[PDB]
Amino acid sequence: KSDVFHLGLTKNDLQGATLAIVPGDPDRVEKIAALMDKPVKLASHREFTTWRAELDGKPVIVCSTGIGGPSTSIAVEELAQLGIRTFLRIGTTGAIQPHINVGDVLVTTASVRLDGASLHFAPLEFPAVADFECTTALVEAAKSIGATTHVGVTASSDTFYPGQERYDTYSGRVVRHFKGSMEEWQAMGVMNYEMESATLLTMCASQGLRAGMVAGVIVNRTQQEIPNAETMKQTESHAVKIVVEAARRLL
Amino acid sequence: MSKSDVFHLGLTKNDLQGATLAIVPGDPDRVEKIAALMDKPVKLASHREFTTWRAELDGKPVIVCSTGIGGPSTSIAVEELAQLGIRTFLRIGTTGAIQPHINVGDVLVTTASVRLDGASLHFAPLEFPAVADFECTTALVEAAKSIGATTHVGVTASSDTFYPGQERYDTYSGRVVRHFKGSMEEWQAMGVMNYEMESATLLTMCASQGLRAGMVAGVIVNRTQQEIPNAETMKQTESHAVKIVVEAARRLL
Amino acid sequence: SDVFHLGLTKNDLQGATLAIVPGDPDRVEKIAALMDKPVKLASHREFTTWRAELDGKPVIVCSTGIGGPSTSIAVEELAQLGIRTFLRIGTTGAIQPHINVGDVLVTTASVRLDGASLHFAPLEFPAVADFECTTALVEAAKSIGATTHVGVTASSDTFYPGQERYDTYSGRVVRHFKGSMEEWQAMGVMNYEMESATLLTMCASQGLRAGMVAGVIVNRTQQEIPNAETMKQTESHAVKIVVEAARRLL
Amino acid sequence: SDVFHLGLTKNDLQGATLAIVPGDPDRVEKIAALMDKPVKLASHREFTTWRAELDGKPVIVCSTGIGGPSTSIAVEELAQLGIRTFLRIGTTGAIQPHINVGDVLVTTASVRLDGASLHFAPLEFPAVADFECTTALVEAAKSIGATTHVGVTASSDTFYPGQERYDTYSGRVVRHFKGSMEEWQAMGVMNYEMESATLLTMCASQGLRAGMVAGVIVNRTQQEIPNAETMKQTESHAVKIVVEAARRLL
Amino acid sequence: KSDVFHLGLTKNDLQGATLAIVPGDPDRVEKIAALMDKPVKLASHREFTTWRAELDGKPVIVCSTGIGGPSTSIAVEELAQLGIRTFLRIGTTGAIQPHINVGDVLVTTASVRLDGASLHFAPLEFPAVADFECTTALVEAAKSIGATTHVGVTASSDTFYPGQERYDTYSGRVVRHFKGSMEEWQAMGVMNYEMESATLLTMCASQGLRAGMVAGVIVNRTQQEIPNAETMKQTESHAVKIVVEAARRLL
Amino acid sequence: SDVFHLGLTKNDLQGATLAIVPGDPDRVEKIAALMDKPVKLASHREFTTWRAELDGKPVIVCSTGIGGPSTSIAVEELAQLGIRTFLRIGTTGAIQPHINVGDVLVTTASVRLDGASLHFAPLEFPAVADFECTTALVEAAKSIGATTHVGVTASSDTFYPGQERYDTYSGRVVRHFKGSMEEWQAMGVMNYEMESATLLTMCASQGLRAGMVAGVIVNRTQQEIPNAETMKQTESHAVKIVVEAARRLL
Ligand SMILES: O=c1[nH]c(=O)n(COCCO)cc1[Se]c1ccccc1
Ligand SMILES: O=c1[nH]c(=O)n(COCCO)cc1[Se]c1ccccc1
Ligand SMILES: O=c1[nH]c(=O)n(COCCO)cc1[Se]c1ccccc1
Ligand SMILES: O=c1[nH]c(=O)n(COCCO)cc1[Se]c1ccccc1
Ligand SMILES: O=c1[nH]c(=O)n(COCCO)cc1[Se]c1ccccc1
Ligand SMILES: O=c1[nH]c(=O)n(COCCO)cc1[Se]c1ccccc1
Ligand SMILES: [K+]
Ligand SMILES: [K+]
Ligand SMILES: [K+]
Repeated sequence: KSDVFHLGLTKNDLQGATLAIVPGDPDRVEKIAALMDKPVKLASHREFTTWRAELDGKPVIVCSTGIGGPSTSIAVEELAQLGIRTFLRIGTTGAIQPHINVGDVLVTTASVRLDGASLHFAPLEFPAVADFECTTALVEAAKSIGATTHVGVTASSDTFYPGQERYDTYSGRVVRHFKGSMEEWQAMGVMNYEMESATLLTMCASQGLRAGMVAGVIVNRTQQEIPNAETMKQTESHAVKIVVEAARRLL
Repeated sequence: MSKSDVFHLGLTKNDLQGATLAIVPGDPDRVEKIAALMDKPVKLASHREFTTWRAELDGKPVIVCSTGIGGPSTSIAVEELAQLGIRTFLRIGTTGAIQPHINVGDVLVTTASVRLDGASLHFAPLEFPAVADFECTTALVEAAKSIGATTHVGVTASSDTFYPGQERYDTYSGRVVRHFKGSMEEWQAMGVMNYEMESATLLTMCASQGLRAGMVAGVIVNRTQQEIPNAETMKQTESHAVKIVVEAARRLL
Repeated sequence: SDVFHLGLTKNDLQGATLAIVPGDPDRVEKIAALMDKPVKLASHREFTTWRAELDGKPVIVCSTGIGGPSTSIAVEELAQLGIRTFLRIGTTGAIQPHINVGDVLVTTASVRLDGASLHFAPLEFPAVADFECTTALVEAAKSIGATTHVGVTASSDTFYPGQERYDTYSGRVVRHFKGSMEEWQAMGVMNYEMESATLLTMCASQGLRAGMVAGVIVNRTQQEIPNAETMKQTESHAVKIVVEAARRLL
Repeated sequence: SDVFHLGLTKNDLQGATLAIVPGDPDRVEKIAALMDKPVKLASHREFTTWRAELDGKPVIVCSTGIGGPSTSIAVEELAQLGIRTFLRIGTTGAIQPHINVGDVLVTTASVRLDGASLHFAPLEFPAVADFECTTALVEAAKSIGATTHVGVTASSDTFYPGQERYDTYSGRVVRHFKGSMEEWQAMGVMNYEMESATLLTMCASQGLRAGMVAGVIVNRTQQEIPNAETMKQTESHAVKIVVEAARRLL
Repeated sequence: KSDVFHLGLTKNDLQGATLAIVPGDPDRVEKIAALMDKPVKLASHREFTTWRAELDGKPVIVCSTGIGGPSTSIAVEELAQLGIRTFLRIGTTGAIQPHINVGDVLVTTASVRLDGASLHFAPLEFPAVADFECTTALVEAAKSIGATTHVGVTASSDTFYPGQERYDTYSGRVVRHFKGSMEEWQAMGVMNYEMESATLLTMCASQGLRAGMVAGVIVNRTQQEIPNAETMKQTESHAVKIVVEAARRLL
Repeated sequence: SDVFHLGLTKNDLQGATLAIVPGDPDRVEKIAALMDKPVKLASHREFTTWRAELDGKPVIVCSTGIGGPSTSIAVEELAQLGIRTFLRIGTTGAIQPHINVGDVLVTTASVRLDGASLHFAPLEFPAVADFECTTALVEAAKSIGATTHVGVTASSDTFYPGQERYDTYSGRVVRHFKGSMEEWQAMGVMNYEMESATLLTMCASQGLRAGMVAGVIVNRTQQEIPNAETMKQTESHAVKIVVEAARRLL
């Protein structure tokens, strides 16, 4: 009942699909699938929940990666084994630039590699760059729904707290390497923090797979720390609409 | 009073009822299994890869919370549990052994980990040892002897990937980056017992923040003998390891 | 002069914000001549500067010389003078078997095998091209009808060992670069050149727009010696693409 | 002589598998005098070796000297002669306020601020002590009755800048080690010494058992100059522990 | 027409020359060659201008490298292919020590490797050290003409601005790695900044080629930043005389 | 005692600014006997110090022990006492086929395969010897008539794996040092030793003058086990050079 080690899927479950939308959150999988025609649940194992749906009369996979590069690396690899060639990540994000507001959508051209898993596919000098066609389709899709969009570099961290220079922690300390890091990234024009893009973009770009990255701004780190409960859902829906519309252009 | 005191786990400090020890499996589906071994098991929360149950061990509240696969999610789980008052962490996992003398069904207690991860660096520079707490290690080894098991104590390679970082070539690309080509043979020669995916992060982040951490895993595959685990030995080995981690939790209360 | 090396003042640029930046100083006149009202401005060391006009708007052409260090000087001083958009036109050796001599390559991002990029951002920062610039080049290549490949470029501080050439005085390559071409090939890296890592890193980390295009004059998997006819044809072919892309970014 | 430096043969050991390894060559005679039948074997360079008997079994005491390089020579050459267990006895400077002068510290693993450890295993490999050896040292400390702390040790390749001492000739510390003592302090690192990182890495990566114990003769958060009496008392206190631990490991 | 890819020279052009003076400025080539016997233009391609001359009856090459290790590495390699075994660099420099004045001559024993190209010949732990016979000849030549000489370590940077900790720039920022780096080098006894020596000295010392390095101080970083034009040419003339005199001793 | 380890006062030195620093503590008497008025000062741990007179001027001889760590302690504490010039005399294993046993090697700079040098300057800083010291050593070698080679030395933090010795307990060499000897050989590195990188880095970055001279007792390309008598005469040859060089520097 499975051709892969973790996902619990066969090549036949995919029905010829070559594109997958890959959110971090397993609870978001159904929401993205519901936007497309005839969505069905295929599998749920660990943090990997998979749905299949129809878009413009063509099968599309939605599969969760979980938080971080390691589980992303498993999901992407096993989906690649199953036949997926195009990967579109839909994420949540904390912006670090003052001109970016909550509700804005960010398209990532390339990522700052603050992760470990990217190194298991390519040395640090290799750019965690997004596929040009995927990035184009995400930019086009953002205009299609009519959102406020920023395009640029993302800092992709193996941690939510110290690697994003959060001090509201148990220890209250940040290791020397990351002390003052946010200010450095800010000055370099880095838009935001998330936790999967570096791994995803590196492993795909170094293995002949197409990858795109899009995220909804939940919090801006220069104005607030605790997100709003209602705005969180609206921003998520906005970006989910874009990732589906982008997939339409890449079929 | 409350609904959630942390960003991800969906738990309040009040939910924990004074608990200071947590058992941290990778698989969210393993949480109920561990909690079923103790008294009064109750489901607290399920969000993302983080499933949390509360149980009673010798009259003392204990938490079971899944980390998910890998350092990044593990770092969120551990930090947010520490915010809620957890001081002791015991990881129970699955693992592939790389030494010929270690058989499937054996139990491995980790003294310290080879840091093939990225998250550990976010707490301490690479030179800092990813070392388990001595009292936690003692308890796990003592628990393994108590219920009876084939035990090996030593070093674990903790990788940020399942595939290339553990030198698996049966993949889509069929290639392994230069840095990891020939790496398994090197760890083997250095006496490293096994591969898993969370210990380097867990052990580094706890040892560098005044928290106690222990690491135990049941070997379900030996890399010199096979690649695919048996879907029965898997269940028995997990049951074996789950019994050991609860018994080690008893000694640390 | 307003700057240390270029021998240019702010007035010389006449409000220009876009520069085409070849490596070869002899290419500067060739690029300028394709545009309206081409005028020489200055020549000091490897930095030759011309000013021209594209659709009524002033544009700068300025040579960087070979390598990140002189590129970093040229880009920094042009930025000081008001340039915000940088389009590099270069020559390259392809390392993929499917890429032909005469093909044009558009760089999305570069493998940083250089030193100068590190003086602007740590290695983990991507040497990524600006999205608008890359789009302009891809559209400009599609307009003239060239065979175009889009992807990653290996940018080396060295022509020989860093590109794993063994036809050298020593005949040796340092451990770090031994087998490196094979690695890049497997990773889908299209080609080797010598300036893009520095240019892309320094621009992306300072709020400057940069694009990178190159004509293939050699494929490393078939032959090493470039033909003394295709070289001029490929250069002029890629020069037309960069000028047309500049038209879209004004 | 079967070895390059120590000046010992396989027969000189008489089947010994355990060795106590102090840094100070003047401490070898002190440790061996506490065991039955002490015999001087060889003294070459900084390596002094004494043979003793513990519970009717031959035990070796051999000085490593200060630092990883000679520790690597000593351990390797003793291993060639049949030694499978290494117990290090040293002095240390504590960096935690709750640890006092006179206290005994058992090292679980070490921060690798050394070079020699890299010659055996890459930095990511933990400089971790053998679990059985650590157990014995902790149990031996409880046996004699002493205030014991168990945890991490910073093992520096230098006495001054690597341990962030500013009372030096230059009065400066290199950028890399600036503010490093506070970093280790916040990370719960107990102390500074100069041999454990090399010893623990080279043993754990070669199937050899290694244990590490030290007496606190200075506390870095209060006073720099140690007392010329309490030093000897602490040294003699720690020696009793390492001999008692050696009994449990034979 | 050419035996090499860039320089535009054949072996015959060199006429058996084994020594080359290598300035950074292509315009310095004729000026250096004019101080010797029978000066002749050989080639000019890109930043590489080559002249041939005679010194005590022996053919000597003068060839420009351009700014930085990359073009230096090309020139030196191709000169080596054509038969050059001894390389003497004469350049300009900015001193970072208060006791070194404008107009002073500096002879480099070894260089701090703040470049990329040196790594393409030897790992960072390999010393960017000058040849003993070349260093001796330069020190002896400087004392022979009567100049204020300083011998020691040079910081060799792939960048003129941030890597030499200049803040008078478009961004006005310096990356963390190089923040406070000048003060570190100053305290370590480093004399000066230039842009080619690390590459030249590393590539020669690891390939069995002799290399020496000499430079004229035109700016002191602890004092003024704007150099005098008349003083610049005079300082260049002083250093050019020393390097030709040093070449005499090495033939 | 004004120092922590050496057990020496500023008055014990009698205003000496130069010190010859061997690795072996038994060689300290040998060098001191070559000069006028040999007097023993102190012997603690691996550090033995002897005072002598050269040309009517006081000169110190102090053992560093094997490796960077104790070398850094010795050199720092001697600098505190007033020593500004450090001349190292050691033994070495040559890795070039043209260098024979009995030859003398003067080190211009060292490959930094140590850890202690990093505690004074980052890896990019060259472990370079002082020009005057190097000049004095070369001139002294020609004065007494010895077969001399001048160049780069590999300075390792270990005797075995870092010098790619496979005749060990494990018989393995870590990936980093696998094939490393061949690399150094192609790069023209003359030899292996264990102190120069630390000595040359810590001195060149602190304003202290340092020189390095060594006697070839083995060549790695031919055989491993050296002759006994040849080892003694090579030591005496090198010691004669370092004393003659010290005469020029005072
Ligand atoms: O600041 C952030 N950093 C991130 O890495 N991120 C991506 O999702 C990571 C797991 O929530 C999302 C945000 Se936004 C946020 C702020 C506070 C609480 C939850 C999410
Ligand atoms: O080889 C391993 N490496 C690991 O890192 N590991 C830990 O669990 C990671 C998620 O399955 C578990 C094993 Se065992 C095994 C082999 C093949 C398929 C599943 C599990
Ligand atoms: O293989 C190459 N690598 C490059 O870095 N490159 C860019 O121009 C660098 C200066 O010629 C150009 C080529 Se193509 C070539 C092959 C042989 C001779 C000259 C150019
Ligand atoms: O602070 C220390 N750091 C160490 O590395 N250490 C171990 O012994 C190394 C040789 O003295 C011992 C001490 Se304690 C001490 C303080 C002052 C003088 C000698 C020892
Ligand atoms: O500070 C310096 N750093 C250098 O690397 N340098 C060498 O020439 C590099 C190209 O100008 C020369 C100087 Se001096 C100087 C100061 C200001 C403007 C031009 C030259
Ligand atoms: O190969 C060598 N490597 C070295 O680092 N070296 C310097 O002395 C180190 C301590 O003996 C000396 C030699 Se030569 C020698 C060969 C065999 C046994 C002793 C010395
Ligand atoms: K995860
Ligand atoms: K020593
Ligand atoms: K150049």
